[PDB]
Amino acid sequence: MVQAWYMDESTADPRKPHRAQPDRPVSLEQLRTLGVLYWKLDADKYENDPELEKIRKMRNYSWMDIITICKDTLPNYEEKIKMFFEEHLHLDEEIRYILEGSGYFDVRDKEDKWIRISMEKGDMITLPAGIYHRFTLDEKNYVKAMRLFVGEPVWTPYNRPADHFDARVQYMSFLEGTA
Ligand code: NI
Repeated sequence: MVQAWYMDESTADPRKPHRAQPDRPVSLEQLRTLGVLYWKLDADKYENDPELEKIRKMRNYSWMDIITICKDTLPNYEEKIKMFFEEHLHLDEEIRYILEGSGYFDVRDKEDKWIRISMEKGDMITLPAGIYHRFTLDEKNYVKAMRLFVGEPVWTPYNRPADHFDARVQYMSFLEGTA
């Protein structure tokens, strides 16, 4: 079962778990109220998995590639890592399917409090266009992920504040409608 939680008040060491004390876990159901959706898959089968295919056809994820984040192999690693963890939004979905390793996606809740989502091998997530979010490796310092997109990808982050965008306005309108 995928783990999410509200974060403590420490700003040091972003790769540590930062669990609030006492524990305040967050369910998949609460995540859905933020428009964040999740699927569990057999990541060993990612090259040929009818269950992944079902998701891609349903959601129109017509594009994909594979990315590996580790110090030793990713081009421009240090700057990419910094950019990932700056709070930002996109004008499209951010869909990531974890094939090896792990990481944290943090998202803002309806009161703009951080929720940390621990993503591991087999976990697939979509963060809706307009949601403020960030990503960091955890202390294992390694992740291999499939990136998916609705059509040809545009990866551009808009670092908060990015409130003027239509995608942000529509997302805010979506949040009024959920529990
Ligand atoms: Ni992003």
